Amino acid sequence: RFLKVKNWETDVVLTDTLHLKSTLETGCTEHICMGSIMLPVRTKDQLFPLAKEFLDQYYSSIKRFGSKAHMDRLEEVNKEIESTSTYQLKDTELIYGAKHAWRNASRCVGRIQWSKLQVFDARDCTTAHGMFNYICNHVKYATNKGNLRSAITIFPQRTDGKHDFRVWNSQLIRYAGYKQPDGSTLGDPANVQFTEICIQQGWKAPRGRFDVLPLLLQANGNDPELFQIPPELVLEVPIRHPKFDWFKDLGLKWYGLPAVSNMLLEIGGLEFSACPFSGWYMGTEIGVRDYCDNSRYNILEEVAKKMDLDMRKTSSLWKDQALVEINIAVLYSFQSDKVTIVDHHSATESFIKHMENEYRCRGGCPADWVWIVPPMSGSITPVFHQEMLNYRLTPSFEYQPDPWNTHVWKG
Amino acid sequence: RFLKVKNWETDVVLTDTLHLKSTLETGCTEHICMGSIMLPTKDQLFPLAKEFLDQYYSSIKRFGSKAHMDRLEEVNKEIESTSTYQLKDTELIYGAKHAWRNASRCVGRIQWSKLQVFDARDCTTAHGMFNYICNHVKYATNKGNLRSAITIFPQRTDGKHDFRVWNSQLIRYAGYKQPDGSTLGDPANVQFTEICIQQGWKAPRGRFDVLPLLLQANGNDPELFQIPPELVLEVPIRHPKFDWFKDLGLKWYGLPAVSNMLLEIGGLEFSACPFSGWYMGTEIGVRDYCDNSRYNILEEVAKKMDLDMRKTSSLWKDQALVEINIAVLYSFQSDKVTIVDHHSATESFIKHMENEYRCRGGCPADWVWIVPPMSGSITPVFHQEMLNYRLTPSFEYQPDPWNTHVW
Ligand code: HEM
Ligand code: HEM
Ligand SMILES: C[C@H](O)[C@H](O)[C@H]1CNc2nc(N)[nH]c(=O)c2N1
Ligand SMILES: C[C@H](O)[C@H](O)[C@H]1CNc2nc(N)[nH]c(=O)c2N1
Ligand SMILES: N=C(CS)NCCC[C@H](N)C(=O)O
Ligand SMILES: N=C(CS)NCCC[C@H](N)C(=O)O
Ligand SMILES: [Zn+2]
Repeated sequence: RFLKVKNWETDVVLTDTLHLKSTLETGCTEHICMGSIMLPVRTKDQLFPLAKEFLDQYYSSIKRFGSKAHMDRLEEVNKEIESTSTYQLKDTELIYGAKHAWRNASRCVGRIQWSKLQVFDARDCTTAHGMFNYICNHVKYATNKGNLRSAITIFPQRTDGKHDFRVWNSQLIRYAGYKQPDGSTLGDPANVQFTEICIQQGWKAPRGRFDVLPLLLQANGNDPELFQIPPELVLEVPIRHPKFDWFKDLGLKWYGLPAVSNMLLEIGGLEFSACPFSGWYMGTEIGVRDYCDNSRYNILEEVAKKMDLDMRKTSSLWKDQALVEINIAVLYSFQSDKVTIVDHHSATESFIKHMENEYRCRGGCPADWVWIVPPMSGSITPVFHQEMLNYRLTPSFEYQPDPWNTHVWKG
Repeated sequence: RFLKVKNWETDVVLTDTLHLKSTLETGCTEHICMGSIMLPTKDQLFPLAKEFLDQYYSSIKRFGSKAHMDRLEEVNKEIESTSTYQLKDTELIYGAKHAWRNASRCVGRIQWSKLQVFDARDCTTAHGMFNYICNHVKYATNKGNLRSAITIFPQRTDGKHDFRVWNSQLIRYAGYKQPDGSTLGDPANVQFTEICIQQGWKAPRGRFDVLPLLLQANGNDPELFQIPPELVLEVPIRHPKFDWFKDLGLKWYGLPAVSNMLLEIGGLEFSACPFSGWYMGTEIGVRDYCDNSRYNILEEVAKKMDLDMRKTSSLWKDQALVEINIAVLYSFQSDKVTIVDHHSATESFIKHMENEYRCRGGCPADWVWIVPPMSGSITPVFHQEMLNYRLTPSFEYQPDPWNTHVW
């Protein structure tokens, strides 16, 4: 069976067969669509099939399907599974794996870059200090003095579920949130709970509005440890506006390197619970969501006040006007300091190209419209008009519970 | 599989039990989400009728009553004997309000119970249809103080006798493709405009020509009729700050009146059922004016504002968009024509979702359609999980009549 998606701006119709390789489930049924729901030990049993399936794809990717090298590999993984109960990926398979997990990530608008990933193999890592060292090299390699390069660092895979590697931070760089006694929040409200744990673990909090959090690192199932990223490795950008000179006086900055650190990377049925990855920012991530979500820094009011907008009625669109200026300011500051960033028009246009290409060359491209459409000016971007099919392919990046919820304290 | 939805801005969690009544299919499976796809006999009729009457009598608290059973009895006899049946007026009104109640794509549903239903099931000709339509237009428009309405033409019988309004909305502007390849007027209506022209209409060929009504009774060939201009309330678009704005020469109409949908009630099909409410500002100011395939006025606006159009990262498109939308809202408000902004409408919808969860055990909602086409994440609906499913009575899409009509 073959499925059509139409783009309603251009009439371009595309044909999807790739969804026929979907194994995992969407969370939807014939009777209910869950397309907008945020989140809808493994033994020998399921393991060889999952391995075989990955290796067939891998050997196909390299035009060696059914080759002796292919057959021997299946044989050896099989024997390793029955004997040791798990198996090790070769370097080539890991790189390919990490690349496909990105390629298959339906909520990522940046996928046109998928094949250029820099994969850092941290599977020889044994301790949290070793983790801190790997992560430092990742931040420095990816930051690259403002000319950002995609990277991922892969820590040892899960074994029995009791020896997990985890990065307890949700991103490698993020600001502290602090709940004040009067009920207000200082810094980023999104990181209040994580901040508290850091504080409890012994972190001395400067208690400002932009304090870079310490790394909280767990190796081998052991209690996690704190480390401070060398500030010289943390590239930040002060926010100003090309016309509003009072904008700088708001005191805003952001970090240049977005580095998701809490997802799980599954390759050939193997689980990499610590696999921090990084690319670079689309401007709206910062200017719309980080700055203007009511539950984040929420600057709309103060920006609007300074613009002397009519704030007495929503239908003045004061909120929308401030939002544009803040996003102009974010992109301008980044470009000025020569730090990599992409605006939402450029990114979404690239995405449509990537997506058409992927349909032609691959048979499709799983895409989550809810997440792909940008959080401002949605319909003036070409993705708004693009029908998408969403489905789950492996290799993949999955959510996992926050470790402070499941971890067993050595104490 | 009683389901939770969470608002991520507020942490309000709501339990959905209403979805366990869903009947029709979504288009999705366990293996594929199709949430962003635009369009994903006697034996059949009685269960359909039963399911509807059961809800009706439940709604007025005479579930299981003699009057309930008697009605079921009666309708059943009438199907057996006549192969269809007729809705009581009360059932028709309930059915229409509920079809709007169930429309998972409509953000305006807080208003659902206030619908004015005009029963046109005694209509027999296109002239009669024109008369009904003008009365609807005039009633709904109400000199700018708009009022919700639907007008319901006779139901399908054998599919060879359908009533249809061929227009997609009662009131829309014409589209003409030019000698130089461009388009004057509304490009979305280029083809309908052709059918009107190749049906007799004399196009003024301007940028904002109100299209004629093309109306079809009892399966006959449809007929043209001009809406009395004095019943078409239009708004000249000016900006409260940019005096040059009015020289753009933009106007829009006050009455949004979708006319190409199919209303199903208790298994009966009403293939002509035009309904109207009033505009959320973005519909005109974002989609109608700025979509690339519609009036596409972004460059000309940004130019008059002297914006840096050299690079997309100046957000000139975005800047222009805010201003256009301020001008739409301002114009309608100045001329006292009902209009709602996207902030105010989405806040209402959240409140309505609240009400429905509490009073009905859920509210079907299609996030893809409910989040406005500008400033999505600064409206509360962006942060709101929604469960989408199909309840009946419903409004359904249907093919365009020209593909179907046997002349
Ligand atoms: C190179 C520049 C990149 C851009 C501009 C980009 C863009 C984005 C954006 C805008 C999102 C939505 C994030 C949000 O709203 O919170 C996202 C999600 C995602 N991206 Fe990327 N991305 C990039 C690189 C990467 C890389 C290197 C990976 C992995 C190797 C990745 C995997 C993902 C995943 C798994 C998600 C889903 C996140 C979630 O479910 O919370 N992306 N991407
Ligand atoms: C009272 C003011 C109303 C507002 C503000 C409103 C708002 C909207 C909006 C913004 C949409 C999406 C439209 C688009 O983007 O093309 C919509 C769709 C819809 N509304 Fe309403 N609505 C209102 C009244 C009504 C009424 C009176 C009915 C029917 C009785 C109705 C039924 C629908 C349906 C079926 C859709 C989806 C139509 C489609 O798929 O094209 N609404 N509504
Ligand atoms: C409830 C809803 O699904 C949730 O707000 C999603 C919507 N789309 C998104 N899109 C992106 N890119 N990032 C997000 O956090 C979200 N949040
Ligand atoms: C491809 C996609 O489904 C299509 O653009 C949709 C998206 N959301 C929408 N939302 C509304 N309110 N109206 C629309 O026409 C659309 N179009
Ligand atoms: N572009 C990327 C690499 S996937 N970022 C991902 C998440 C960053 C988050 N939205 C933030 O705004 O900090
Ligand atoms: N608000 C309504 C009544 S449901 N309109 C809906 C369809 C009109 C279309 N979006 C337009 O912008 O003309
Ligand atoms: Zn779905």
